[PDB]
Amino acid sequence: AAAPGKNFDLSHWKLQLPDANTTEISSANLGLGYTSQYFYTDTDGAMTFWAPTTGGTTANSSYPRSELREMLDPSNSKVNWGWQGTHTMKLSGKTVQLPSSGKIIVAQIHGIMDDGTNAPPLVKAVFQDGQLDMQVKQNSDGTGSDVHNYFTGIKLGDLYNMEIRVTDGVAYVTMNGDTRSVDFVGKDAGWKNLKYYFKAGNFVQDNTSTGGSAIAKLYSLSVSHS
Ligand SMILES: O=C(O)[C@@H]1O[C@@H](O[C@H]2[C@H](O)[C@H](O)[C@H](O)O[C@H]2C(=O)O)[C@@H](O)[C@@H](O)[C@@H]1O
Repeated sequence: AAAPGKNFDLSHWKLQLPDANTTEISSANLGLGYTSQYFYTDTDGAMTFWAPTTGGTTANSSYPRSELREMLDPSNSKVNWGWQGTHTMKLSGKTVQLPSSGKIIVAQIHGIMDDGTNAPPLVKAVFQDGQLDMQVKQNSDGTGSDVHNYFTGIKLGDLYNMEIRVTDGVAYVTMNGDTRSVDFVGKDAGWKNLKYYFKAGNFVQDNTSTGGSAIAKLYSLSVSHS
């Protein structure tokens, strides 16, 4: 019954919560065994993220989350990685319960300005009962639309194996050994002006009062920069 920080390497993740005040838990406190209604180890050992649709939201989102936010430097969220080189997150997990909207985001690459100011998400792994859509943003200024990458057949409760990789300004998005790519720096050179961090957890795409809540699980989670 050990807390997730004992089962996963959370030394370079902080946790963002869907409580009224959108509390954050540090890497160190995750390692010490932080657990709550929003974040816990289930009977199957999974790191489990729960968030209600009525939860608190961050300053630039309509939606609540129980979600890890990568910290290259666990003591400074303004230290983030760039477009050049290779940057890889791998995970395995499942979504157990959806809100009324039937949509959550279970993994991301998020952009950020050099000064820590918000920038657009780059990759969003959107889960629905029957499909994961690994969406890649076109433009670094947040305008335009997203490039969709549909992986159909993935159901509620099914185990997915996922990888999101950036190598030299190209995003490679993988679900169960099936990989698609989007050259994001090639769509917009402006992406070279931004930095990036991974996210993984449960970002609930429903903020309605009667929308219920969602549960997402992870069985493995690793990040590498090379
Ligand atoms: O809505 C936003 O601005 C959020 O930005 C990111 O989280 C940042 C936010 O300021 C949050 O309250 C806390 O201070 O962490 C910040 C960070 O880690 O950069 C982003 O991860 C997401 O929560 C949302 O887009």
